[PDB]
Amino acid sequence: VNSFSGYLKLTDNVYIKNADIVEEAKKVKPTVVVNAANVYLKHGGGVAGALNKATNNAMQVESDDYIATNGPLKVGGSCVLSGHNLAKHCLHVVGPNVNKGEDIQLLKSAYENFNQHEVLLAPLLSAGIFGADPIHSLRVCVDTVRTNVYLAVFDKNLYDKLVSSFL
Ligand SMILES: Cc1c[nH]c2ncnc(NCC(C)(C)O)c12
Ligand SMILES: [Cl-]
Repeated sequence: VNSFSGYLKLTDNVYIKNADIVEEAKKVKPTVVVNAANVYLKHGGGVAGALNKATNNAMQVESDDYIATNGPLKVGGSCVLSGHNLAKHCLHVVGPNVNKGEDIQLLKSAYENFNQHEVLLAPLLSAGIFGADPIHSLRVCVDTVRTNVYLAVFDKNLYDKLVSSFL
C-alpha cells in the first residue's frame, strides 16, 4: 500500500491520473520522481522547466555540477540526483526529442531506466515538447516498465484520450 491516490489502474503495475506532476510530487513526496530530462540537464521548459522552478532552481544548480563532472547523458539514459523538496530522489531520464530528429526506438531504452526503482512518479517520456505521440509513449511504458509506475498527465484532454484508446 502506498499514498498515491485517485489514479486509474491500467495494468498490473501502471496507474494514470490527470495531474500536475509538480503538485503531485509536493503532496506525495515519493521516493522517486522522474524528470523529462535532456542530455545537458538544462531544465528550461516542459516538465523539466516546471520541476526545476518548484525547487527554486536548486535542481538546475545541482545538475550543472553533475554535467561539469560527468559530461552529458546519453539519449535513452538517466542519472539519479536529489529530489530536493519534491521527492527523495529525482531520476532524470532522457527520452528522444522528435523535434531534434532523435530516434524514437530509444524510447524503450529510456523507460528501461524505470525498472531500477520499485515505485516511481513519472510523466510520459518524449511527450509534450519532445514531440512524440503520447499514445505511443504510454504503450511503450506499459510494455517496458515492470516496476510500479504512477503516471501524471497534465492535459485533461490528453488524459481522456489515453484511457479511452488504451488497449
Ligand atoms: C509541463 C508539465 C508540468 N507539469 C506536468 N505534469 C505532467 N506532465 C507534464 N507534461 C506533459 C506534456 C504532454 C505537456 O509534456 C507537465
Ligand atoms: Cl511538455
